[PDB]
Amino acid sequence: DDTLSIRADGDIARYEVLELADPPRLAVDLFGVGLATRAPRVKSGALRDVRVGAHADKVRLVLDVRGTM
Repeated sequence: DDTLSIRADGDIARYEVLELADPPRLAVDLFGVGLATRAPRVKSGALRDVRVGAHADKVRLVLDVRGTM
């Protein structure tokens, strides 16, 4: 209730975090990562929900929110 913690364990990482609105979202981009089946352990950290993808970079994690953070 005080705060939800999202933990990503790996060798890296360079990251960037930013916000989006309509709907309110928090987005993290991780570099030096290729998307993998372990991405599902990500379900632990939603966020109304969490979606993850990649575009020949660079993985993007998107957290829809239930309240301003």
